[PDB]
Amino acid sequence: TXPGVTXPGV
DNA sequence: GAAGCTTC
DNA sequence: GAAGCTTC
Repeated sequence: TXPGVTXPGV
């Protein structure tokens, strides 16, 4: 997830 | 070494 | 079913 906690996605 | 899925 | 990286 995030940054932070890619995206989602990529 | 963990805690955190939504682009197709 | 990848799969893109960070904040702790």
